Formats: sequence, C-alpha cells, structure tokens
Amino acid sequence: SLHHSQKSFVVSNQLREQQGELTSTWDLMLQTRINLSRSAVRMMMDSSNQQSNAKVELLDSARKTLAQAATHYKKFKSMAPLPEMVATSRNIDEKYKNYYTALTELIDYLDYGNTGAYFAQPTQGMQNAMGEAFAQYALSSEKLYRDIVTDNADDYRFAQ
Amino acid sequence: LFFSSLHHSQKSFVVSNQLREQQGELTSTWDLMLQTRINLSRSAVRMMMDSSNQQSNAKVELLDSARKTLAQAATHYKKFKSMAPLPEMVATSRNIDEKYKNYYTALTELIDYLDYGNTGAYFAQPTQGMQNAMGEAFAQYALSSEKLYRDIVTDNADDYRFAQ
Ligand SMILES: N[C@@H](CC(=O)O)C(=O)O
Repeated sequence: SLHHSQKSFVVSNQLREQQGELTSTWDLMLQTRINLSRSAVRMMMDSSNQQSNAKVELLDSARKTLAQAATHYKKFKSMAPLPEMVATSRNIDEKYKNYYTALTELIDYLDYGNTGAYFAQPTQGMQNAMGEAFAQYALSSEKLYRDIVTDNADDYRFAQ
Repeated sequence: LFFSSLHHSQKSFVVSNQLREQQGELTSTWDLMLQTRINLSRSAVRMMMDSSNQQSNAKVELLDSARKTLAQAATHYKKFKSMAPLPEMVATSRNIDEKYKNYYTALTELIDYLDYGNTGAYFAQPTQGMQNAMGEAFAQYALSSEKLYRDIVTDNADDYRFAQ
C-alpha cells in the first residue's frame, strides 16, 4: 500500500525501458540480416563492379550490429522481469538465442565462402519465431502497464 | 477522479497513452521498412544467380513479400500520422516525416527496379544512407517521446493539449 505512486512510476518506467531494449535488439538483428545480404550481393558480383570489394567491410558491419544487438539484449536481461512477465521473457530468451545463433552461423558461412549453406538456412522461420515471441511479450507487457497506470493492479504484480 | 496515482485526471492518461501509441506505430513502421529491405536484398541476390541454381526460384516471391511489408509499413505510418501530435513533438515528427518519405520512396524504387531484374539500378541507389538517416531520426524521436512522457506523468496538472 505504502508508496504506491512511487512504485507505479518506477515499474512503469521499467516496462517501457524493457520494451525499448527489445526493440533495439530486434532492429539490430534485422540490420545484421541486411548487412549479411549486402555482403552476399558483393560476393555474387564480378570484380569489375566497384562495389564488389566491400565484402569484408560489409560482413564486419554485420558482426558489429549483431554485437550491438547482444548488448541491448543484455540490457534487457539486466532489468528484472515483473512476475507476470517471466514466462514471456523466457520465451524471448529461447527464440532470441535461436535467431542469434542462426545469424552467427550465417556470418561464418559467408566468412568461409559457403554461399550455398547461407542461402539454405531457414533464417526467416527463426526470425518469425522471435517476432512472435516479441508480440506475445508486448501483449503481456501492455496488459500489466495499463493496469499499473490505471490503479487496477494488485501489489503482488509489481513485485510488491 | 483520482483516476489513478500516475494520472490524477483520466485526460492525462489519454494524452500519455497517445504518445505511447504513436511510438508504437512508428516502431512498427521502422520494423517493416527493415523487413522490406531484407526481402529486397534477398530477391536481388537471387536475381544475380544463374537460372540453374534452385535458390534463384524464390526471387519473385521475395519481391512480392517486399511489396507486402512495405504496404504494412505505410499502414502503420498512416496510423501514426492520424494521431495528433503534442506541440513538443511537432518538430521531431516533421523530421521523421522527412526521413520516412526519403526512405519509403527509395524502397518503392528498388521494388520497381527488381520487378524487371534491373539489378544495376538497384545497386546504384545509395539506399544505406537513407536507411541510416531514418534510423537516426527514429532514435531521436524516441528520446524526445520518452522525455515528454516522463514530463507529463510527473507534472500532473490536466493540462496537456494536442497541437492543431
Ligand atoms: N538464409 C539467409 C540468406 C538468404 O536466404 O537470402 C536469410 O534468409 O537471410
């Protein structure tokens, strides 16, 4: 009961910050995928094309976005989930790790000139599974957020 | 009212909630623009392949998927625009608009090039810089939004009025 307003401001700030860190992680993972495909385009070009020499710079740019993604994901993990958010957090964890590993595999395939393995990987499915996990998380987070900011949440939900 | 601790007036909740919904619809827009870029690049690389490579057969399906995701991006962006800005957000919203139209148009031109396999025109477009600019505008909008949101919820009069 005591200090309810202050606890509501801190928890609502946390839920927004957690969503923001997941947003950053998703966008950087998509950017990784983009940079990988740009590197693959250079590898498929003939040498005479000015843009073909950039294959390594482009693959390094994918490694950079992927590390940035993982940094934001770490930041997300640094904010303790609220009780009703635990399961959807753990679902993100599972799907994130799968997609992260997929992307690291794609980097390795291009680094070794294995363009066939690169195109064969079912990357889209892994992305879509993480996207679905993000959507479930967002639904849960928004239900909690609406209850907190409208004084319709019992104390147990705020880890009070 | 008391409506709630954070929003003494339920009108404050309307305003603050708008702000969040606007962010949400811009986040969606950006997501789907990036998905469009992915689908385009995955199409374009397959247009560089030999016909005999079985991986080339998806090039059209992927370009169709770009068209789908770009349409969805534009739907979200219209939703964003449908929500009246607060006056403190007008400037950053106009900045988003500038960068969004630049990148959107770029993506539509890429779809048009790939439609007949014009990989040269696709490559020559300086797409990355337009994407990067949109991403920076998005970041800036998000910073501004969050700061304003905190101002509203901690100000607590009732009080904030949408721009006309
Ligand atoms: N499998 C990779 C490369 C591709 O198929 O173009 C991806 O989906 O990003």
